[PDB]
Amino acid sequence: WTGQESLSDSDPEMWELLQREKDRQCRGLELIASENFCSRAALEALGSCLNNKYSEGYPGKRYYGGAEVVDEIELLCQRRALEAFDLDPAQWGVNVQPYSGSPANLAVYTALLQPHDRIMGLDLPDGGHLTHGYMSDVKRISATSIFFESMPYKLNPKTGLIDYNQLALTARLFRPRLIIAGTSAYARLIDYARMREVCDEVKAHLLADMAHISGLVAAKVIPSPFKHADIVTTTTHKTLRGARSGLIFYRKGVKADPKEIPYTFEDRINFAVFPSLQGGPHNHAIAAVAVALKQACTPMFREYSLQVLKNARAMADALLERGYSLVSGGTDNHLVLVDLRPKGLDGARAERVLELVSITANKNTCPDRAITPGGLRLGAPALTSRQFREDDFRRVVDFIDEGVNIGLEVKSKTAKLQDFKSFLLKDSETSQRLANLRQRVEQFARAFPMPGFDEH
Amino acid sequence: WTGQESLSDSDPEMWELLQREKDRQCRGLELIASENFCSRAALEALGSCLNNKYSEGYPGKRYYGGAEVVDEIELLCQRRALEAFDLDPAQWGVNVQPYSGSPANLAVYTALLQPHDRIMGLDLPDGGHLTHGYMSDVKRISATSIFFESMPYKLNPKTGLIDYNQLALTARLFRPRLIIAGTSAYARLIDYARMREVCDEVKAHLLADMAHISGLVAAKVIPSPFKHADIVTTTTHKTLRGARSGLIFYRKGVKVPKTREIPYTFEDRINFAVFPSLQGGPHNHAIAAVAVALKQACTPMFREYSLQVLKNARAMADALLERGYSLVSGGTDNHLVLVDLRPKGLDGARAERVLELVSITANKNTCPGDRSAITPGGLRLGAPALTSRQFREDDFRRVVDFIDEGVNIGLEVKSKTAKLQDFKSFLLKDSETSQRLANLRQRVEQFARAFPMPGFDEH
Ligand SMILES: Nc1nc2ccn(CCCCc3ccc(C(=O)N[C@@H](CCC(=O)O)C(=O)O)c(F)c3)c2c(=O)[nH]1
Ligand SMILES: Nc1nc2ccn(CCCCc3ccc(C(=O)N[C@@H](CCC(=O)O)C(=O)O)c(F)c3)c2c(=O)[nH]1
Ligand SMILES: Cc1ncc(COP(=O)(O)O)c(CNCC(=O)O)c1O
Ligand SMILES: Cc1ncc(COP(=O)(O)O)c(CNCC(=O)O)c1O
Repeated sequence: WTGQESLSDSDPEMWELLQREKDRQCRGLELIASENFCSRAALEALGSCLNNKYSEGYPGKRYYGGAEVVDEIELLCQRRALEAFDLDPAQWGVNVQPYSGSPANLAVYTALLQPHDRIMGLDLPDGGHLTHGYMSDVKRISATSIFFESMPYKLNPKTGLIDYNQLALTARLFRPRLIIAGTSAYARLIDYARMREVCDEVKAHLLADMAHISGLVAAKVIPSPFKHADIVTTTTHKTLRGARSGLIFYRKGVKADPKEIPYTFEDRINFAVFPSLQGGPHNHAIAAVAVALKQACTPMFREYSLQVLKNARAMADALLERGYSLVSGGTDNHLVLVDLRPKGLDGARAERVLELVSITANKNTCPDRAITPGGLRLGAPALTSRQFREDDFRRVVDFIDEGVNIGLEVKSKTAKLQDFKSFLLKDSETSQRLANLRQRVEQFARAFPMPGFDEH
Repeated sequence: WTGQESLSDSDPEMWELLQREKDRQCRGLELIASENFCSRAALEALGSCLNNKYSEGYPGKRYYGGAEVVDEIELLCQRRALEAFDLDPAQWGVNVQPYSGSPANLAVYTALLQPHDRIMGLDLPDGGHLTHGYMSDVKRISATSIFFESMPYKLNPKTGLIDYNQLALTARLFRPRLIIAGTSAYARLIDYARMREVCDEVKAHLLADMAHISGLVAAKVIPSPFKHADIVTTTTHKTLRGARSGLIFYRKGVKVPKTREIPYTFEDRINFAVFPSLQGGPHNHAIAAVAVALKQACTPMFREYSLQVLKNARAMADALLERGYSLVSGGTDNHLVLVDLRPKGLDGARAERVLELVSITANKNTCPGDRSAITPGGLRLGAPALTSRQFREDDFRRVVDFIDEGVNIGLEVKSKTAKLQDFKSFLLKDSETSQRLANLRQRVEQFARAFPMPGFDEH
């Protein structure tokens, strides 16, 4: 044994699964708003020998030896992170050790708040993420709602946009210590200036979770939350097109003067990441993130982010011009909140019909009330990374419309949901129409190239 | 831009750093008991297209489309995890989504306990991990001591062993809901039966954190904690020789007395704590790499590796004893050795720095009878990393020879230096000391480069 044998030679069962998943991504229309195809450069660093190094601590303040190289890799990733978002190192610092977005947010709350302190985030059916403090009326869901006290703010159901007024009213009553200005299913731009006004009045922290729009902010394509927020959290995949990781941007320097009150975020943020919450940093992921952060400063990323908008706007217009209404009307970022209620089909079996035909999306709750949500959430960054353009996404919408029409035609002879999915696999007529649409769907997708490796 | 360009061509600055770290691992004597060299087969999965797949949920209960393949990968990883540790799927389940060991242990507490519920783990300077509830006299360190209330149990300093008697006493008074049987720096086997009796008495969950010893357990070269614990966590990048990830093993089936088969209620609570409570999207590339190394653990090659890991740690221990060094608990029964350097006049902080400068990576370790904090009197030395490089018993005796020279050099510097900052500065400025280190470093690196290295060739 050497440990240098190939995966195909040593573990062929796993290697086959790699090729199947690689073929599924190549043959399919990936429309999940949070997915993206990582570049081979970053994947080579993700599966590197950096996995072998225990480097707990921070550059200069580490606990082991032999960390001289990972210190430079972490510092480079920190430096590349600040300039992908045009930040002054004297005003902003970044932590690159969060394992993902969920751990990154939990580190922010642990750093700045005591247990049971109050947070306010956008509710989950209203577009906010789990880690913004989601608890239903029956059960505490996210640990952000267990270890901290959470009251959600909602959208205006007539407007489809964030009810900034109701937020401000409930904010002085609830008195949160931190408000999260970040979304997972929201097509408009967040008024960070209005968020900072609410935060300055109730004397809370303004955390911006830019996970979904991190690439659009890096490319100076949409307005940046760094102008108003004290702490910014992000995933490194999604629009940043990197490995699965997380980052925590914090403000450093002087804050305010009663007679130079400094910012006290850095030491708390860093201590919450390690040793409070996480153990050993994943240096292979940190390097893959630095690779993608370098690609974010390049002019091709500005052209890439600009293309994701145009194709998200094209997908929005194409869906409107086929009858589909969209929550908030259209989009301003990378995703489209489609409303399938004015069509007679939910978001549940509509996803199952599209999934059966190599089109990946997810059900999304629209401004209704169970297992059959309102519409779906369609994303552009994934396919745009295969040089999809406006005309390409118009075929995507038409391919989706055919799936919806089959979905409306299976609710024909089915009752609930199990009746639906069983018919799509049982009756020979429905399966062939789905299979026929699959060959045409997979044929259109395979033609575009795929970032990353070739067979895995 | 195609996203298919090599790292060397796309990012030469990062590619140089990847190669410098690769060279540092090839040329160094890596003795960090928690480090290992991951096989290239697992690294291929770790850096694959599985990084792109958002599949939040669990196989069969996924909230995403197109998760057909990653569900098979997770299912295979689960079956390989139970097979590697000889577990009946009717009485054991495993969650393969913890990002690391710390998120694995936090998920267990969140699943089974309420905020501020009580846990007991081995204190950190005694060999327990941070995530076992570590809290100093000044500050709550680990978040497991913030969201939950922790009281540590300690070693008997005269034996270096866990004071199971004092644990049983303090647990009757503290009344923990969960006790952690697992260590970061402990050279002996843990009495899981005694831990089970203490837990059964005070009605506490027995969590076994076998992170350091997992590879030894899977190879059945040391007693398995699964015969006694309710919950078992581990990292997958130590003696298991896989990518950095975590696992949570939990019991299933019947946990009666009057009348009434009481069931185990771990599966749903554990899975819910990982997702959606704590974590988000599972890292399928990590899950796949873990599955690859898990298949490697079932092979006769891995049992020979694990047996060699035991032989080499004992060889390192015997070689250290023969040279005048004292060991916590007088030896070892697993993969590491806790060297006490106080009876030689050099603290672990000074020895760690000198060894690091001659490409011998270890970490200082607190000895059971000390409180210098800034200058721990000991060192933790591990065998799994170099054993993967096909080191043998006499190869580790040669390692101890290089260690002995570094200690002697560090001893000479201490006599000519005052504080510790003067020590670290003397090792780089003093021409004679800088030269003596350079010769030892070169002899160490030449010896280490001759051995094979798992993984890729250049990165
Ligand atoms: N806008 C937004 N969009 C998306 C898309 C994916 N995600 C992230 C993945 C979300 C998956 C998820 C997990 C749990 C629940 C939940 O609420 N309850 C529990 C049990 C409740 C009970 O006991 O009744 C359950 O049913 O699983 C849930 F609604 C969703 C999000 C997100 O976070 N936000
Ligand atoms: N046996 C064991 N061994 C190892 C080896 C690595 N690890 C995991 C990494 C351990 C990292 C660590 C440990 C302690 C403190 C701490 O006590 N800090 C206090 C006092 C600081 C001071 O001396 O001034 C403070 O911050 O105030 C800390 F901050 C960070 C462990 C482990 O867990 N156990
Ligand atoms: C028992 C135990 N639990 C958890 C962890 C940490 O898991 P992650 O680092 O993957 O989060 C360690 C490693 N502790 C560091 C060391 O021994 O060097 C450990 O020994
Ligand atoms: C805004 C936001 N913040 C944090 C996270 C957490 O990231 P991880 O799952 O990598 O921990 C997500 C994931 N959102 C999943 C989705 O939108 O489909 C997110 O959308």
